Amino acid sequence: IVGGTASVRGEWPWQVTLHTTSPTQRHLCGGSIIGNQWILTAAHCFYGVESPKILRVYSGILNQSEIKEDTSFFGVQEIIIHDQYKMAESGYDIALLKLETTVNYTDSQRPISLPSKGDRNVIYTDCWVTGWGYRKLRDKIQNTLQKAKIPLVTNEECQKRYRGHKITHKMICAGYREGGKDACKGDSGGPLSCKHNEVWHLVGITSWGEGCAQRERPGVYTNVVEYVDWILEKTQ
Ligand SMILES: Cc1nc(N)ccc1-c1cnn([C@H](CC2CC2)c2ccc(-c3c(-n4cnnn4)ccc(Cl)c3F)c[n+]2[O-])c1
Repeated sequence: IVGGTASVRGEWPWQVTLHTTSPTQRHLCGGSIIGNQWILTAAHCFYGVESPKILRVYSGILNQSEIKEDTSFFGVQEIIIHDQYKMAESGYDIALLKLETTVNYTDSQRPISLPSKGDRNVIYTDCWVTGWGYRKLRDKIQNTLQKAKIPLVTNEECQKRYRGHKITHKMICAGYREGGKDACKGDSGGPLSCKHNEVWHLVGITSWGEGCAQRERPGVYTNVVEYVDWILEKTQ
């Protein structure tokens, strides 16, 4: 996260850190708890992943330094990538992880609601991007989960900034015209979380952008509302 600040314990209890353990253990991507057995993340995260055997899902984590060899994690029983996914910038950047067993929810590990039926024309004005990613294009993974408030941009404005890509209704853009706050490397797969009527909804999945926090180049997110039917079919 560029231009962000540190979170405190319990603040974003649906945020997970997905680790790979091949060839060594490291944070790979963010994700969001959406059910006792289900995480929603980005398909691009699995580009170099040979199988679900090497993944570990950690929940309830504020600082990466909390994870040690005896820290409990959930195994992944299945990775479900959207069948039309090709590359992040052309869309369909969405995946479900089915866990081996059910998370009992606690104060530190809680679900976020999907965008609700009836809310298709809500204007979200309180949206946040969170993650352990870089603070600038060449940087490092941060220890403490970071947060930044970012405004949504219309698809019309977003397309004018990205005339070499197809910005469709299945994407949502967010960013300031002057730049300065945005996702960056290591935040993909995590949530763009928007609060409406004091309930959090998973509006976007962090996906791609030109640079990080550059002027007139908003971040691009998978528009989760457009995938609700796909999610319900896969989870049932
Ligand atoms: C370096 C590293 N170290 C780790 N230990 C773990 C993971 C990584 C690493 C390197 N790239 N990525 C991902 C893709 C990859 C998982 C498949 C990525 C690509 C793009 C963006 C992005 C940008 N960016 C444009 N230019 N940079 N960022 C701007 C706006 C938005 Cl909205 C964005 F989503 C964010 N991420 O995370 C992760």
